[PDB]
Amino acid sequence: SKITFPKDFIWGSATAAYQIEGAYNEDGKGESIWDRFSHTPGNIADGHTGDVACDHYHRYEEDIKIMKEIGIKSYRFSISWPRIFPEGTGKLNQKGLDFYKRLTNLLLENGIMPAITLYHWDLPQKLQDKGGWKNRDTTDYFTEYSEVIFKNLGDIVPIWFTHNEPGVVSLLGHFLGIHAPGIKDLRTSLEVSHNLLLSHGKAVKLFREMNIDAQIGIALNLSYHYPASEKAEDIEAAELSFSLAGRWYLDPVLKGRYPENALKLYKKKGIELSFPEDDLKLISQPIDFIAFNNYSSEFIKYDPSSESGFSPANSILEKFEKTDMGWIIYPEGLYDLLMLLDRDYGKPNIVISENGAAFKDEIGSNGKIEDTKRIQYLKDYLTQAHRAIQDGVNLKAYYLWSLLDNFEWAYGYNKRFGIVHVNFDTLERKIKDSGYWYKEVIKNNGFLE
Amino acid sequence: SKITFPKDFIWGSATAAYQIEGAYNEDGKGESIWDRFSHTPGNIADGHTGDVACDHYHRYEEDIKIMKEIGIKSYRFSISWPRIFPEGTGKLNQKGLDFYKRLTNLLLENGIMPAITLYHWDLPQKLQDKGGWKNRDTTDYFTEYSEVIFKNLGDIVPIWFTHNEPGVVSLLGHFLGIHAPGIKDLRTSLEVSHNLLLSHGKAVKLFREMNIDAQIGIALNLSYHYPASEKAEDIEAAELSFSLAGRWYLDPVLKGRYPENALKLYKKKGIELSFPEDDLKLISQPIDFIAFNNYSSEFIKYDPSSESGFSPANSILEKFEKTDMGWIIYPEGLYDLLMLLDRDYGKPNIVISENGAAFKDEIGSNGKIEDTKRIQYLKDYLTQAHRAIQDGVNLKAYYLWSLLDNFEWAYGYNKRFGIVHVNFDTLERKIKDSGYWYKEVIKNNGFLE
Amino acid sequence: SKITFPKDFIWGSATAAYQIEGAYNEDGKGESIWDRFSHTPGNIADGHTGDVACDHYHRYEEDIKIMKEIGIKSYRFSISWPRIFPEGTGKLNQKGLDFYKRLTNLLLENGIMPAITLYHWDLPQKLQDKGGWKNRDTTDYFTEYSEVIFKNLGDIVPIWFTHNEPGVVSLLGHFLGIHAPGIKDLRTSLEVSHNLLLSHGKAVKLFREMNIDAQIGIALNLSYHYPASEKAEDIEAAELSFSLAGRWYLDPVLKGRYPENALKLYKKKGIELSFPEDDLKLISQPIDFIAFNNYSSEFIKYDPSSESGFSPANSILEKFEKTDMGWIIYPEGLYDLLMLLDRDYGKPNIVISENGAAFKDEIGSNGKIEDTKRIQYLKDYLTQAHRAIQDGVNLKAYYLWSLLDNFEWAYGYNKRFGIVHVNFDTLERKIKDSGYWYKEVIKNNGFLE
Repeated sequence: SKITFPKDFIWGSATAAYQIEGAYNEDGKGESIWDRFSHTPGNIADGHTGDVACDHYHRYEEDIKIMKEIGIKSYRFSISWPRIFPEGTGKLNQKGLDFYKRLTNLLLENGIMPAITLYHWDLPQKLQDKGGWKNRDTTDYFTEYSEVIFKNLGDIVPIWFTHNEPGVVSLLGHFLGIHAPGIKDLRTSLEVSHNLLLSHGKAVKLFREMNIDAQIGIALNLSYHYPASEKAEDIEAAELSFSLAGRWYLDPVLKGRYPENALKLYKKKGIELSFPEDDLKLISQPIDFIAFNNYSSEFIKYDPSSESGFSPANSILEKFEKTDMGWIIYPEGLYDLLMLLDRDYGKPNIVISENGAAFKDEIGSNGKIEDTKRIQYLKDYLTQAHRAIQDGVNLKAYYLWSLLDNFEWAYGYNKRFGIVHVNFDTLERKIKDSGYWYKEVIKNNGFLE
Repeated sequence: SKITFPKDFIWGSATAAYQIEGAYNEDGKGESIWDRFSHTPGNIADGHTGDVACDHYHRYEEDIKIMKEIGIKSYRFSISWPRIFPEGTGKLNQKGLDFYKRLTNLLLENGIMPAITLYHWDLPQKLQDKGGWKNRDTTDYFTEYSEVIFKNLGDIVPIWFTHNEPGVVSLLGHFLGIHAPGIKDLRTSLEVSHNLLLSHGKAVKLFREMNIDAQIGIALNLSYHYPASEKAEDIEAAELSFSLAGRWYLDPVLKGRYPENALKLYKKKGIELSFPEDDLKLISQPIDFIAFNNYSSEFIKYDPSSESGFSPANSILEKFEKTDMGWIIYPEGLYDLLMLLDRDYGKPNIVISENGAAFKDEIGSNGKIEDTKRIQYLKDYLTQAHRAIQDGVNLKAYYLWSLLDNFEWAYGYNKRFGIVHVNFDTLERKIKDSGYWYKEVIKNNGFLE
Repeated sequence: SKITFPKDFIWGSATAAYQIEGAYNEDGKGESIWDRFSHTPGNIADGHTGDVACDHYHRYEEDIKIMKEIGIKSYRFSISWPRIFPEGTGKLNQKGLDFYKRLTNLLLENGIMPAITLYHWDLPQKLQDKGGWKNRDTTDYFTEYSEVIFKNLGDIVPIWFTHNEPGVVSLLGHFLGIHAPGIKDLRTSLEVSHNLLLSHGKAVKLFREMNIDAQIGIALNLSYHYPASEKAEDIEAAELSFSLAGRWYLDPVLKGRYPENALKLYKKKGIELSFPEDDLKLISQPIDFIAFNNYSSEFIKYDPSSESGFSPANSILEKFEKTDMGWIIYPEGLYDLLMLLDRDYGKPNIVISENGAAFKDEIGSNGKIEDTKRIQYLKDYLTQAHRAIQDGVNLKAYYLWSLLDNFEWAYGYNKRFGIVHVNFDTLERKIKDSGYWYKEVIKNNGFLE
């Protein structure tokens, strides 16, 4: 059975700014919460940092030439706020604008259609010294930086993302404090979640005021949450998860409300707080698509142990092949999700801002990366992507995470999601066999599963 | 159920220069490694040689008249390098050119399509004195002789083969040393395999630089390698075999890379070689088809005893009828191979440079060979050839090995692949019944399945 | 469908002086470069010469009686410079003048229209001792001889040709050295090409200073150069071939410029030569018509191996019937050329100085030469001649090469383009069937093709 995707279907690959760019203190770039977090012992694996990374800042001409060689139809990347405003607000750094202006114009002049993320986690460290995303002011400053990007790059860039995975930023960065800025307080973690969504709402409102001829959305971290058993306690436990996890950012943006079952679990721990009703009509602001990042699926059971009244199902999960991250492989999890976004939220336009997988890569005696397990992973998940489009989903785009091997945050460089291998000593690219596979999949517009 | 091949399908028969020509020291031909290897006790069966053979050099008119009487659409032959350059390089022997010029023009005039091989194992003995294929300089000499052939002939010959079975040359000739030039060292055997493939690359690059309106490829020794059992050690033992054997030459030509699983086996015996990266892009040089030479199939099991890590599954192979070479008959092993070349390597144009079988032939009291087994072998393998075309395979040509009975190398004249019987005392031709069969098969363009 | 040429259409046949006249040292005739070149071993086939040839010098009465028997309306012939000036310049040989004066008057009196060529290769050997056409002084001496011919024969001869095929003279005579005077140097070969065209100019300029009541032109060797494939490299290769060949003479004479794409090729080998600007205005001197000599057509492919950048497409040429010369038969390849001259040079008056073919002629048991193939060749090329006139071409004349069998330069007498057979032992004329055919074609003014 040979699969073929819609003829208008856009194939793309994705990266982030901090994860590839490097040049962490060059051309008047201000310090980011990640520059700061990375420089401190106990935060990044093996004391790795971004500082250099793939050095995409300097070697972008080489990277485009590879992007075109594979012939992606869209490159999704992130703009460094701290290159644009080193102090978050005030003095414009024209050097930083000119980089991204140039980069975009090299994409448009090659085959490639730009896709800009506006915040991929690199908040200027200055605004973090005045509270960061806890300080509501930051939500205005985000809009100021958004404004400058739209004036320059507004209508020549077709697809826009406001945020990347605000679910992680709040959870990992502001409660568990294993991501930047390293804060560990539950109340703060919820105040940020809001402040992030609000900032999305302000950017979309400003996007419309300026009337940019392009499409804007938001890139959310999203998995499916299956119950351990088909039983009343386990079906409910799973609904409550998803609601703490993804729905906490899906329902405000698409339904203008926060999930009730989750809000009830906050208040049962002695926390409420009055969201101004007007904010969530600013969040809900109509958007041209929902984007999301998927990799794996969660299997939740009921658990009166754990302060959330639920836990992972350990050994249902210990029946799947696992990626190098320890995340299960389950391709049909992507279908069900796409159907869950379709059914709930009113058959929206869907984009995949990120899908991919991290396996232990080697350069063999033949000087090549034969990553059959990444290719296997890919085609498996892309068969369930297609299967959803056939059963009626409006999935317009797929972006493969990631184009280059990059800085995987608290895991350092120890994990590779790249098609295109990168040696972090020499900065030499070696397109992976998953790369060459993807090239053909774009060209044929599909593959025989 | 009656089978018919595509209307553009080219039926042919094959021979080699040293195996049929004779005249081993006439009209200024230089000595070859095979001349040299034949003249030494212990190397050939019964102290046979290729001094005279079928004496095609003098009796080529007779053979053409026979070729046309059967009505082959293409005659695949080889050019003796030592007739063109007795010293390998330098002084052109015009007598040798004129022979092959004359031959080709008698083919074109008799409505038979020429198909030349440029190297069919007869390396000038002088270049073997300066190392042979181990000395990289040979690869440049091979391009000089290739240049002279293309400048003459060239346009007027549609099908070109750079090499014949460089898998055998390097394995049998340079490691097991049972073929010429009778060398026995593993390291050399791999340095020759590379130097051969390089020389193919350099001939295709020069073939394009001269812009010859004709199609070039390489004739590789290929079988299918089936596992003994559907078990993880046996499947993997059979995938190592194909790499060391056929895939060692397929992958560098069509994928620009050496097989890993093989390269790992060679480093596990303390042998690594840094193939210059620019050689592999020269070897990978696009070609118009892939040609191969099949007879049988292999059935490999896992074997820690054999320092290879595998061995033949004799238990299984002793269930088939076997040719006069102890090689199994298995017709469906040709199909699965054609599908394997189709599946991998991207549905290329496929040619069969050689297929056939060696059975014991007698001339009966009726003065006729009646080799029903050869005919039964032929039609059994051709039914699978046809099956593959119907299931989508781009198999453009079939070349029957061999037109004449000839010098089967280390076996001497003791093995007959003919379709035309040759008495090596008198040099009389008697067309076999396999011959007469083939005549009809070409006329009808098929036979009953 | 019966084809009929314009009522004013002048049917003719052509010969050259050295090829038919003989009497190579009679009545004070100076030695020519062809006398000289012919007397040296290795130059002419079988050691032939033009010492005797057809012996037209004595037997012209017989030849005119034949010309009128067939009833040609014009006879194109050449004047031997050495018969007029044995030493190129100085002392007039009145005997030579009186021959041609007598000849022309016997043609006018037998109702045949003269057509004189002034140089058909027989440069006095004395001028070849002072450098020949490489010495620019020759271009002045040519004008002296041109002056004496015009004084005597000016008015009474309607059609004048300054030169025959300067293309061949320079290329074959002065670069390849297989024609007289046998020189082999590229630089010299171009210096002569210019000097030849200059002399043509000087002769027209003098022809107009005296206002001779007759039409002058130049006879150029011209084929059509088709590209091997409708591809950018092969179209461009063909344009460069025609440029080196014919266009090198067409453009100077009709456009007052040398072809650029050719001149570039010469400078890329490190050869530029400063043509004085005034010479090219003198060359361009308006002319009444352009005459050319066609037999075959070329099929050129792209070839970086040939330092020219192209080569013959043998793969294509080996699909045509070939003359006894080896040249292809391709009738339409006249049509296309007549259109090319018509398009690219401002619909000029066009003559055909020469067309015809060489096939192996026998005198049968009936004492007749039934050369059906030459008659086929003729009527095939004349149908396309007609076709072009219908589609608007100003083709005024057709001259059949050749009236007699004659001395075909380096080929000797081994090639017969006659419509009158000549036994070169006895000098007996036997009008060929092609001769009898032409006679009816002149009468009917056409034929049912």
